[PDB]
Amino acid sequence: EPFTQKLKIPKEIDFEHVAKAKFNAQKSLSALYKEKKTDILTFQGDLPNPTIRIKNGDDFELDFTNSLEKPTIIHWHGLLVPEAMDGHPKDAIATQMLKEYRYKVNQRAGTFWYHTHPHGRTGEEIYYGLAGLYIIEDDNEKALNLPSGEFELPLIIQDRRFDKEGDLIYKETPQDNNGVLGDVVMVNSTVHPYKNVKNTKYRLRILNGSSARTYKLAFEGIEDFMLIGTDGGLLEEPIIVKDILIAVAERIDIIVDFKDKKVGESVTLKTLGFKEANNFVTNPAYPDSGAKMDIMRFKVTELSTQNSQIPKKLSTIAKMKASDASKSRTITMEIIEGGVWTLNKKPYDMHRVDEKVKLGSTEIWEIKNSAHMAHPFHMHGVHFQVLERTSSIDFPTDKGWKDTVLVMPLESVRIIVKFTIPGLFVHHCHILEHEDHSMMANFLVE
Ligand SMILES: [Cu+2]
Ligand SMILES: [Cu+2]
Ligand SMILES: [Cu+2]
Ligand SMILES: [Cu+2]
Repeated sequence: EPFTQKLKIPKEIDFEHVAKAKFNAQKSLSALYKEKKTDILTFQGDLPNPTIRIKNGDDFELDFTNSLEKPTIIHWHGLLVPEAMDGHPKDAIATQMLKEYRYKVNQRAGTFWYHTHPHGRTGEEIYYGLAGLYIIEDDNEKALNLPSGEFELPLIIQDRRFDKEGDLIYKETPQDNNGVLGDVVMVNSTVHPYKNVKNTKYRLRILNGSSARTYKLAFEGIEDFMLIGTDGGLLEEPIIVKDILIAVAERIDIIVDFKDKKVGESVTLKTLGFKEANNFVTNPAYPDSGAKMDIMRFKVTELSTQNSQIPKKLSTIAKMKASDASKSRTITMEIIEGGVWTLNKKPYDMHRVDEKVKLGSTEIWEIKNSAHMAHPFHMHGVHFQVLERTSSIDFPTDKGWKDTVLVMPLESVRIIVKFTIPGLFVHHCHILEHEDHSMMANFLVE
């Protein structure tokens, strides 16, 4: 039943209305598909999990309780917080324990998210539900007067596999240790959804929260859309694009325009495929990285007089220079034998320091990849800029602040990063199955 069900909109935990929130990671049931209540994991009882929303400079406070069978912890993905609140895998809290998160937001507006991060089990916990979105606001962005209220939409894209009953299926074959691809696409935990829209501008806040699938998103119905932000918030100026690549854990802030749409018409969000991301052979039962897949439909149901007008200066981004760095280092992304995914040919030791870095310095990290697969590389505790790629695929998201960057097979991506927060952090591929099977490491800011 294509585009039968209405898109679910997450409740907001807005830190202008909430001083301290409560999350409790617990077993739940929802009918994601086939009217089958399937076992899921939630933070406050249902899916989608709530969108946190906070101004820069406000105090974030959240009491997290773990009612789950095994230890876990929440990582606030893209946030610049003290290591003790970052949700390092070594800080997982046991069943029936409490962690009190407290930090002062101190970073520019942008589109972030949050998920649990237990060592070896992150792919599973996110697959069964423990993720949501986090939005930081600031005065710059507010003064832009971008489409807001009913015209800003969170979109969490996750591909899934369901059985005949309607229950969820995670890993099935050995090839799935290389990444779980799915044949059903959910947005905001809704299978094949539809959104009733007006024929004006909509700001879409897009997170790829899948296990593995890299999406090449296009809208069949409109001619253009506008890239205005990445992981780290607004670009300097909009970029007109016809399609857009987004890997796991990456975030995009686009503007779409329905002004030429007649009532009764539709625009369909879909992925055009990206066969180049994967040179292994995926589980045959499920479509591969090149698959064309419909994702959701926006139904144009009402005419609108809204004239908002997207500014041409969005923000300023000081473009860091290669000479500003005082050290270069190389991270190799390979598969070593036994099918263990690694960085620098080492499996993750939770207790070992793989890179030691001076607090307040600027470094060039060169990320070199092997032939087998594209990898989304993420670092905690930092935002970085993309100095350069060697492959030729056009990545307009390079033009913005980033925390996760897609590294193509045999590509070298060379990023530049200033370390502002001390402590032990992790860097890793964010393909969840690879991270779970050891593609992870620690760096120490000192
Ligand atoms: Cu993450
Ligand atoms: Cu992270
Ligand atoms: Cu990977
Ligand atoms: Cu992480």
